[PDB]
Amino acid sequence: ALYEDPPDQKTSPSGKPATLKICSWNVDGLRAWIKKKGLDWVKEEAPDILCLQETKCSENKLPAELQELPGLSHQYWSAPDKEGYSGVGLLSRQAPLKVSYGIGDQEGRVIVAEFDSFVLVTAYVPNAGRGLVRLEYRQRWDEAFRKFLKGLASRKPLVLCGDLNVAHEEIDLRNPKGNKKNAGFTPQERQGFGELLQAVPLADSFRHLYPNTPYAYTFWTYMMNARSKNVGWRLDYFLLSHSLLPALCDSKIRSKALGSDHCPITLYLAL
DNA sequence: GCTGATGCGACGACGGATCC
DNA sequence: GGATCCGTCGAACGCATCAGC
Repeated sequence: ALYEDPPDQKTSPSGKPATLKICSWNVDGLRAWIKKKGLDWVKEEAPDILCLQETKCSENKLPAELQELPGLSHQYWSAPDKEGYSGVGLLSRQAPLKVSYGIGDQEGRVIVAEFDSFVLVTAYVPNAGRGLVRLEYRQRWDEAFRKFLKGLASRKPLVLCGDLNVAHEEIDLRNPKGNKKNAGFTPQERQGFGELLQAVPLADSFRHLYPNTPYAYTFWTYMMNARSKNVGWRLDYFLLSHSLLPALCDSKIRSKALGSDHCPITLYLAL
């Protein structure tokens, strides 16, 4: 069945107005994404902060359009050995207080940015691989990432966004039965997600607001016209510290924005 | 400099078995 | 014998390198 994201809820359940708009997007090739008008969609969304994953592009090769974003002028980029794979980016209206890269362990998968009242982490979580060939590495990465997140020295609440490369529960993908042995829906990856929520701790912004809504995905394989059929997976998330839930206005899935095999997601917080 | 081949990374459609 | 379950296989993309000119 197709899906239509509900209207933007820009007021917290208590009645306060959203003051921060964050957008996260696995662009699957930043230069390709830019040629497919991805940046015109970003300008329409007008977020305060924009996080990109799988840019596959070192900094010296960022297209000039990225220098013409006056509302997103503080930009931090991180790329891996394997040029052309992985790579993440964080663009912000306001300068962060602090920026770092990695999870303490140059893989180009994580950017950490401390703002006035919260710490933002954007992540491109390693894929378990076709045939699960890198599933054990993923499991080790999950555990190191949890530890890193828990151990963040700031007593500030946490927002974690990006492509976490797992559909947490059967409601998070179209074909759960035939994918329980595929990357992104193994019992090992699902358990790692549950442990991330438990240990840090974190809530899944979208599922907390829409706990029973099926067919909401953020990824569709390019092949077999899966997107047109909405055969997809929910792989991209905003996860929030418990204390941030009263500030949570909405968590969106921008199903119609093209340019990649993932669609943008967007968080509204009242801070 | 530019093109196209090739390599590499990132599952839904389908065919067959089992079950009541 | 429709529903389900299971394992097998080809395929849309982006980016790097390489060969050729």
